[PDB]
Amino acid sequence: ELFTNNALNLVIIFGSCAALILMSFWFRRGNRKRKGFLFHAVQFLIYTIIISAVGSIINYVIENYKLKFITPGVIDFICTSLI
Amino acid sequence: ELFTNNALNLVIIFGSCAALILMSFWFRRGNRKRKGFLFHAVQFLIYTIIISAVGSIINYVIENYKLKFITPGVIDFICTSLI
Repeated sequence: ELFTNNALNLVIIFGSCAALILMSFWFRRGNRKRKGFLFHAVQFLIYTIIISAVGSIINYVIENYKLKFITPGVIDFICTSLI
Repeated sequence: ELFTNNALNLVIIFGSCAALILMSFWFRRGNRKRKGFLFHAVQFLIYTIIISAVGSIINYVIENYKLKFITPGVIDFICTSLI
């Protein structure tokens, strides 16, 4: 079910929530009102963890549900191409 | 049947219809009356998705129907050579 898949998804949904919290902290910037380069770099690479995460999430969700929508290896290809 | 193969072909026939819609939008150009380079580039690479798509389609259709017309690996070779 949802709770069983979330028990399988323990190592990814918590990381997605923590990265959304980090993005919300970056909305108030977490510090003085300043913008730079490594600011934008750490603003970038907290997205790639959640996109690899939701790739693993949809791998678990197609193992849970049906396979009417076949070929997921190109889906992990496209999820990394989005990054 | 046709509906069962189309249920197997859900991730490709919708992409073919959407790319034909994008080509029809490019017929009216989707914007002001102008032609360029990236116009012609995106006019190109919406064809390679439907040709790889119909390669997957004929893979499913030879899994559905007979194999009186043997050797399909060279058929995916020729479908990419057309691109």
